[PDB]
Parts: sequence; C-alpha cells; structure tokens
Amino acid sequence: SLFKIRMPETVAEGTRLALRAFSLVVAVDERGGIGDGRSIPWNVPEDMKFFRDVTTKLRGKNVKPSPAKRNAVVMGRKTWDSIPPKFRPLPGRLNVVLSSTLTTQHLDSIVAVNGGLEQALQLLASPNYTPSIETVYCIGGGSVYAEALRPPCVHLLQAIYRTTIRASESSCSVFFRVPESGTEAAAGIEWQRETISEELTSANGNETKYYFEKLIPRNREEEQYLSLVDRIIREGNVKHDRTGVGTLSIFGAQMRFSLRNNRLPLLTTKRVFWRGVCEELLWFLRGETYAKKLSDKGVHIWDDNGSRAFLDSRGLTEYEEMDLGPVYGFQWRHFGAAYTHHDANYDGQGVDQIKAIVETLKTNPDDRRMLFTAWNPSALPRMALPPCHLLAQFYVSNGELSCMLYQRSCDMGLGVPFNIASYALLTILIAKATGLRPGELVHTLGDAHVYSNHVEPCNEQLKRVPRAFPYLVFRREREFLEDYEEGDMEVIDYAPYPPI
Amino acid sequence: SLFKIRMPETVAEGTRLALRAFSLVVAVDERGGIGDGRSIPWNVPEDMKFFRDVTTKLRGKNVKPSPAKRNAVVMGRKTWDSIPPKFRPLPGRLNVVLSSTLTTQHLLDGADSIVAVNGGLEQALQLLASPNYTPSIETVYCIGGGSVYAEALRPPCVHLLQAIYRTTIRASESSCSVFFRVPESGTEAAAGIEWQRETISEELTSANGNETKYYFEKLIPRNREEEQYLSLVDRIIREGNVKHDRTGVGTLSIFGAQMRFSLRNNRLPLLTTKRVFWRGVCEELLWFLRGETYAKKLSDKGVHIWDDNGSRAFLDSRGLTEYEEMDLGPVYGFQWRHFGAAYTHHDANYDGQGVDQIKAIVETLKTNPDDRRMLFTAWNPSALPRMALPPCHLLAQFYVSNGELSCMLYQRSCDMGLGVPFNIASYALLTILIAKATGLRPGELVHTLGDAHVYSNHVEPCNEQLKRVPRAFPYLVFRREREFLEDYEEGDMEVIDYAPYPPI
Ligand SMILES: NC(=O)c1ccc[n+]([C@@H]2O[C@H](COP(=O)([O-])OP(=O)(O)OC[C@H]3O[C@@H](n4cnc5c(N)ncnc54)[C@H](OP(=O)(O)O)[C@@H]3O)[C@@H](O)[C@H]2O)c1
Ligand SMILES: NC(=O)c1ccc[n+]([C@@H]2O[C@H](COP(=O)([O-])OP(=O)(O)OC[C@H]3O[C@@H](n4cnc5c(N)ncnc54)[C@H](OP(=O)(O)O)[C@@H]3O)[C@@H](O)[C@H]2O)c1
Ligand SMILES: CCOC(=O)CCCOc1cc(NCc2ccc3nc(N)nc(N)c3c2)ccc1OC
Ligand SMILES: CCOC(=O)CCCOc1cc(NCc2ccc3nc(N)nc(N)c3c2)ccc1OC
Repeated sequence: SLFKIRMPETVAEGTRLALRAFSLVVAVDERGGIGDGRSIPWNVPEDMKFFRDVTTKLRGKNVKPSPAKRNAVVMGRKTWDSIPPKFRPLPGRLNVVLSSTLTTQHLDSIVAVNGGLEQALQLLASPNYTPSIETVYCIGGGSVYAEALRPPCVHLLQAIYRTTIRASESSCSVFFRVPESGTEAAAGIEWQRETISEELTSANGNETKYYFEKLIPRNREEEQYLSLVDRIIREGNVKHDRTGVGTLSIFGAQMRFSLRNNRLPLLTTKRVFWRGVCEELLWFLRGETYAKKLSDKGVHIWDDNGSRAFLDSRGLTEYEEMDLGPVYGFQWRHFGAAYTHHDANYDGQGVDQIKAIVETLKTNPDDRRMLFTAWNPSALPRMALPPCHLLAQFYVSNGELSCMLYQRSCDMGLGVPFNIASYALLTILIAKATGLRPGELVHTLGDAHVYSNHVEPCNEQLKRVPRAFPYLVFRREREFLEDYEEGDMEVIDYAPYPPI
Repeated sequence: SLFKIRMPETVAEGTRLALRAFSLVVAVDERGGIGDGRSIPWNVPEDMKFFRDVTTKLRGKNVKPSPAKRNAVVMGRKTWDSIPPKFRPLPGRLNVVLSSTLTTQHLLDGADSIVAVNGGLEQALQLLASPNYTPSIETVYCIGGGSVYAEALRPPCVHLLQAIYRTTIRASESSCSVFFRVPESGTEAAAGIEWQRETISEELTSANGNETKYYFEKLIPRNREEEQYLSLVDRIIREGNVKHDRTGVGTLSIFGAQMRFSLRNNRLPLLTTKRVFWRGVCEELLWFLRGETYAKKLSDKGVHIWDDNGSRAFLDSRGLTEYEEMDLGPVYGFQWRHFGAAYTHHDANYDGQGVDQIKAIVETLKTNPDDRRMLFTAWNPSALPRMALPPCHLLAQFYVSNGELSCMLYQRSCDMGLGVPFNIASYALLTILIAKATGLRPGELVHTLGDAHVYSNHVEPCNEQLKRVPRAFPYLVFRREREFLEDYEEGDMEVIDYAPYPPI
C-alpha cells in the first residue's frame, strides 16, 4: 500500500544466522582432566546417573520425553565412539553427532552434522527442531567444549553442569577449565556458582569423592532491574495513584539492554507476556486505535480503558467501545491530525514520525533529531489515557541502531518489563527497516514505583538469580514494515521462573 | 494579566536563605592545636599576612573593600579579646563578634563595621543571610576560636562550609589546650562531607628568628555532582564515537546518560570548573517562561546567544524568509505557553492560543502533587519546520515528594562544553521558580542526555579542565518577589558565593 514503509531488499551487514542457546554438561578430575582421548578413565556411576537425568528431563513436572518434546545432546564423534554400541543412541534424547567423515545413514533419534557446535546450534534453531527440542546439551568432548567456551558459542551458554571427581589420573590428556570471573580467558562473561552439592562418596568400590556444581553466566542487565526494584523498596517515598493505592516511588532512573544479534531482554525472574507485547507493538506501528483488534487475538490489556464506562468517564461519549482515540501509534504515524473515529481514513494526515526516522537513518545516521513522540498536549484530552512511554530517540554507531525510551510513569512489576520488551522489538524492526544491526536499548524512567501491596512478592522475586535472555528469530520477512505479524517471529530459549 | 500565572502568598517562604554560606580560616600546629585558651602560642608573620589577605581581598582584580562590597569575619568573644585594642576592628572587613553579654554598642567602647550577635555561628550566619548583608557581603570567614570552629564543623553550619584555609605551623606546643581537626572521608564526624585538598604550598620557613617551618592548605568539600559531569566528558573523550554534525564539524559522542543535582536550601548547580554565563541563563529562562520568540529582547540586554541563529542569513538558510530578523518562530517558550497555536510573526497576539502547559502544571502541583502527567514539551513535529532551530532541551517532567519539587529534563543533543552547564543552570532556575509558584520547596534536578558530545577541537581544553577539582556550588537568593511569574526580572535574584576557576 501507498503509505506504508518499504523494507530493504537485503539484510544488514554482519547479521548472524539463528543459534540455539545450550547448556554444557561435563565431568572433570581436580586438574581439569576429562579423558585420555578415547575414553573416561574413572568409574563413577553416580555421575552417569546425574548426566543421564539432567540431559533427559524436561522443565515440566514428570513429563515423559517424546519426539514431540525432548532434549538434544550434542557430541563430538570420538565421544560417540566411546559410548559402547549397545547403549547408543542415548535414549529419550536427540543424539547430535559432529563429524566430517560420518553421515546420518552410517548407523529419527540420530543426526550427523558436518561442522562444529556452531553448526549444530544453527541446525537446532531450524523451525523443524525448535518446537520439539526444549533444551540443548553440549555433552562433549574436548574439542566441542573448547568451541563451547569460545565466541560465538560461549555467549549462548546458559549454564555449566560440572561434576568434579576427586581423583588423580595421569592418563588424562584432554582438559577443561571454566575461566574465572574477571580473567582474560573469561571473555567478559562472569561465571557464578549457583549451586554446589555436598561432597559425596561413590559406591564404585574405590570410595571416590565427588560433587556437583551448577555455574551460570551473570545477567548484569537483569540485576540492574532488580537493584532498582530493591532500591525503590528500601528508599522510595510513599505515594498514591489515581485510585488511591499506595506505591513506593523514586524519581529518575536509567537502564540499558543489549539487543545485539537479536538478543531479547525478556526478564527471566518473572515471565513477560511476549505475545501481548508483540501484538500491541505491531498495532502501535500500524497506527491503530481500535483496541478490539487486540481483544480478538486474546490480548486484553486495553479492555479496561476501552470500555463504555471508562470512555464516558473520560468524556469520550462519541467513541465506539474500544475506540481509544488518537493514542500512541496514531501520534507516531499521524502526529497532529484531527481525530474523528478509528475506522476513518488518515492516510497522509499529520506527521509520520516513523517514516521520517526510517529515511533519515538511511541517509544521515549522525542526525540528532531522530525522535518520535506521542505526547501531544492538543490531543491528550481526546485520548483514553495519556501516553506512558511517550518519547523515543534513535542513535547510530558502528552500524548499530540504538534507541532511548522516555517513560513518565513506571510500574516496576508489570509495565516496565513489558515496555522494555516493546522497545526492544521496535528497535529490532527499525534496524531491519534501515539496513542496520540492532544495538542498545536505553530506558529512562520518570516516576518509577512498586505497589505497596506487591512488596512481599517483589522481595521474593529479588532472591531469584537471573537467567540468560532469549533471542528473537524471524521465520519470514515482509515487503512492508506494517505487514509484520506475531507469527513471523519466534522467541527461542526463553526460560523464565514459574509464578511467585 | 489574565493569562499570567499568579504567585501565591507563600512566594518567598520556601526560598528564603536560612543560613549564609561561609569559609573557614585557621592556623594549627601538627597536633591540631590552635591556642592555649587565651592566645596563639607561636609567632609567624607570614600566617598573619595570609590571614589578613584571604579575609580582606575580594574576588575581582584590585577591588577595594567598601560598605557596599566587603567580606565579613566571624569570631568568638575570646578571640576578639585576644586582638590588641589598637588593631580592632580588623580593617576592611565586617567584624562579627559572638557574645551572650557584649552588645554592639558596648564593643565600640573598647563606619559600621562591628556587629555583636547574641548566639553562636548559626545565629551569625542567620543574620548574614538577611538582605542587609546578602549580597553586600561577598565572603563570610569563620576565624573565631575553638568553640566557633566546633560549631562550624557540625550541622547545620557544616553543610554551608565552602572552603577551609588551614595553616600548619611545624611545632608541638604542650601549651595548646584548644584543638581543630578536619574530619576524614566516611567518618561520623564528617557528616557525609568528603574534604579534599585543592592546593598545598611548598614547605616554607618563617622569618621569625626561630626558623619555624609552616605551610598552607586549601581544602574543599567534594562536589560529587559536578564530578558526574566531568566523568562524563572524560568518558566521551576516552571512548565516544566520532561523529559530524550538520555543518560537518567533528564530534566525540556517547548516547544515553543521566545526572542529578540537588536544589535544596538555595543550592544552585552552576559549574565551578568553568564559569557559566548566569546572566544569560537567567534572561533566557525568563524569556522562555514568557512564551517569547523575539531574540532581540535578549540582544537589547547584552545577551547575544541567539544572534547567530536569528540573523537574516540564518533564517533564510532554514527557509524562514518571511520572518523579521531575530524572529525565531514558534520556539521553546512559545510551545510551553502556546502549544499547537498557529504562528505568524513574533509581535502578534497569542493570548489564550494553544495549550498553556506551564499554567496547567502549576495548577496540578497545588491540587494533586501525586499526578504523573505533569510534563511540558517543545517537541511539536508539526511546528519544527517553522522554528529557527528545533529544541534540544525538549521535555520536562515534574515530581513532588515531602513538599519538595523535582524536575527531570530530557535533552536530545548535548554539547558538553557549553550547552550542558548552561541548561543545568536553566532548569535549576525553572524548578526554583515553579516551586515558588506552587508553595513547594526546591528538590532535585535530574538531567537526561541523548547524544552527549564534545567537539573534536575542544578536546585539549576539556582535558585541562578535567584535572580541576570541582569547588562547592553557589546559592540563589531573591532580593524581591513579584505578583506574577512572568514579571520576574534578572535583577530580582542574586547568585551568591560563586567562586569558579579562572579560564583556560
Ligand atoms: N569427562 C567428560 O565429561 C567427557 C565427556 C565427553 C567426552 N569425554 C572424553 O573426551 C575425549 C575425546 O574428545 P576429543 O575432543 O578428542 O574428541 P571429541 O570432541 O569427542 O570428538 C572430536 C571429533 O568430533 C568431530 N568434530 C569436532 N569439531 C568439528 C568441527 N568443527 N567440524 C567437523 N567435525 C568436528 C570430528 O570428527 P571427525 O574426525 O569424524 O570429522 C572430531 O574428530 C575422550 O576421552 C572422551 O571419553 C569426556
Ligand atoms: N590558631 C587559630 O587559627 C586561632 C584563631 C582564633 C582563635 N584561636 C584561639 O582560640 C582560643 C580561644 O577560643 P575558645 O573557643 O575558648 O574561645 P572563642 O571561640 O574565641 O570564643 C568563645 C566565646 O564566644 C561566644 N559564643 C560562642 N558560642 C556561643 C553561643 N552558642 N552562644 C552565645 N555565645 C557564644 C561566647 O562569648 P561569651 O562568654 O561573651 O557569651 C564564648 O565564651 C584562644 O587561645 C585563641 O587564641 C586560635
Ligand atoms: C563413569 C565413567 O565411565 C564411563 O564413561 C561409562 C562407560 C561408557 O558408557 C557411556 C559413556 C558416555 N560417555 C560420555 C559422557 C559420560 C559421562 C558424562 N558425565 C558428565 N557429567 N558429563 C558428560 N558430558 C558426560 C559424558 C555416555 C554414556 C554411556 O553409557 C550410558
Ligand atoms: C602568628 C601569631 O601572632 C599573633 O598572635 C599576633 C598578635 C595578635 O594580634 C592579632 C591576633 C589575631 N588573632 C586571631 C587570628 C590570628 C591568626 C589567624 N591565622 C589564621 N590562619 N586563621 C585565623 N583564624 C587566625 C585568627 C588576629 C589579628 C591580630 O592582629 C592583626
């Protein structure tokens, strides 16, 4: 259509292919030895059990692994050779073998990959594997672990499950060490001990001592969110909202989130309603104002503010139910245009801020005026609500598009994580529209608050260790920005905590 | 005046200076001793000279102390007694003497250069805060005895202590029974203040017949707020991206930053490491507040900051060929007071046209301080092409807690060298004025920066500025008030105790 924004013919320079996140499972001795090059020297049945259990089990309670939903184990060919023929393939799991020589048919529970772990992580990110494969485990061996600890794979590592066997084995010629936080080899990742078992003794007849630990990469960006929540609780002033409900509040804060390689800052310590986020954002981008378009895909976030009662209380007696007035996206695409009803034609009316930004980004990336706003004092009384996230500015450095969001009023529990996700998506889409790579989201908060009745619940959430952020993958592209659908994209490896 | 904003009855109450700021001068031995209870038990003429000079001299070049402009020295009665009658009062300075028994008239029996205060340093600073002594007194110096120094180091006085000039005499006097010690960082005695050395002299020898070694130090309370600014400039120079603006001038740039400045108790965040043009700041903000668009109104007052953006050539270069010279279009203030109104020329009548954002905010601040919609903006996409320049400081949000007004500024494009310090001062003033208009006290300024940048040529200058240790901020007082916000003049307010570094 004539007033839509045409997408580029080609992807931005540098854009990666999709990659699954994975966990690493390993057994080491005290000097970091894992094997002689053909086998594992020690015999510790308890580690065998642990390795089987962790790689087999799914996040769901007592769920049985099936072709429909299972885990995948990724292994080097030599590790496949070390498994005695009668125990292979490893039951309940998709066995992924890395080999330049061997093929799948030299043997659907097995698949060969001509390439390293990166290629395996690419394969499992295919639409053929993403619905059925819940977690990917790097189970070895040495050359796979080495690759796993190396960019690009190392940034996709969710967790390391390391068993330490208290044995001295001079036959070990292959090694594995988790680089300590702050060290050069750590490559900017801060490894943390999440759990450690008590020191246990094997019933192998040698009384071999062993223990387990789970290591995770520190999610600094979510810690930044939790520190703010914690600060508000500890130091915020008591305030009351429009319905007289108590909040704890601070004024003026700022957070940052990397969107690089389509990383998606969906918070892990509380599940964020991504589908609603995505549907709403696309609805903004299209310049929509009819909330029924959202209620019909089961996104009910605007129901309360679109009701006959609420619109009437806002003086908006002429609007149909769910007609919100010239809100958000309308101002984005038609700033200043007169509003009558949602179903009217607004093509070429008001200022199309999104259109202008997309054109300036392509020709003059150093420009300092690439901002869009929904804060239109003239049109505020005509809106169901004044805009919360009201302003955004774009910035370009190193072929990466960054965005700053300004938000006047910020509910830390629900609004904030939702809006971080919205603008992450927006920045990713605008990057795609302009031939740029996604860069950084900066979030500026005005009145940042927690509900006084959510204090105890938030305190419980603050004890949770943040997990890694998921990634966003586009399964198909569109000719126009406005034609993107929620179904066009997939959030991969989002593993948030269950409800409080 | 129907369209103006009426000031409440409490207009002066929340910005009246409670205590005047002061510096401290002291001579100590190496055990922190200052005297034996009656006198100073050493004889160092070079300290006497320094003491005289630092307490007498005014900030300018060759400005002679006069009743209209001089320093004050504040002393305890015992210190006044220790001065030989021939030498008192200390010439060229207002002599403030603390005493429960001695009156102003009874002191003259031992122009108007002596005052007795019935009370301590707090009482003296209270008196010196009044219009009779502020701003005619340039710097207050505490010089008095141990009891006066002790009161200087504890709240409420200590938070107003701008500088400590300490002379150390290298002797150890058993005789000393009164002491003075500067508290170190993080200690309880320091009351959250972090004393820092600005200067230390080389060790010198006194011509007193005893070869007494001595030295001078000037200590200043760490200004963390100005250090936010300096760290940011340093970060930009170190790791900012190279960019070029519309003219093609080179820039070093980072994206997305935030700073905080306290406006409590008359504090004014005018940067000290480089002098800010306060008079310009003040004239322009008032000009903004009035919804003004004719830059000649600033020109006529010697404020030339808009001259180059209002010339015939520049307006033509933005396609604004129908504007009279200095007519900037619907810029800044016009949007604050008349958002969305159609613009023709500067001299037309805009009363009641568009949205008066400032007035709406003032009304909401008085009735519902909890409101989260208290914002104004100059970012009007439909009017941007009509403006000489689109606004860089483009949006502000107000917030209220504990009767204190805070403001958040959003700035899309920030020139760190000139624009940023100017805009901090601007929005500090705005928050102060809005607080006065709404019966609130000034709280905090929060400054959000988009494209924060330093010019590639300005790099070396900035680097020299970066090694300066920021001094304490000055204060803003009102000489008088007005019936209407729009009626405030630059001569109505006075920046006091502003001691910025020299240029270079
Ligand atoms: N303790 C533990 O936790 C643990 C776990 C697993 C294994 N292990 C031990 O690890 C030792 C063997 O490991 P190690 O690295 O020699 O062998 P490995 O990692 O098991 O396997 C290496 C083989 O995998 C394939 N491969 C790896 N990277 C590839 C790439 N980039 N492209 C194509 N193919 C690739 C190649 O097969 P082709 O030669 O066919 O091309 C390569 O020869 C054994 O002692 C085993 O028991 C220990
Ligand atoms: N080395 C230096 O830098 C330096 C400088 C100055 C003085 N000194 C030495 O300091 C020693 C004496 O100082 P010190 O404290 O005893 O004496 P001081 O501070 O000079 O004076 C104390 C007197 O000031 C008045 N005062 C103080 N606080 C008051 C309050 N809250 N309310 C009412 N009146 C108040 C009282 O006078 P009334 O009793 O009349 O009411 C009090 O007796 C001497 O040895 C002097 O030489 C050293
Ligand atoms: C006690 C050691 O003695 C043995 O090696 C068992 C005899 C061979 O039988 C098998 C070998 C393998 N090898 C791969 C392997 C083994 C243990 C691991 N543990 C951790 N923690 N992590 C691993 N990644 C891991 C990987 C896998 C399955 C087998 O049969 C079920
Ligand atoms: C080297 C000492 O020799 C004497 O004692 C001179 C004889 C007394 O004559 C005077 C005494 C005072 N006393 C107050 C005084 C003195 C020095 C100070 N220095 C610093 N750095 N700081 C002070 N606050 C200070 C305060 C003042 C003025 C006098 O006559 C001009």
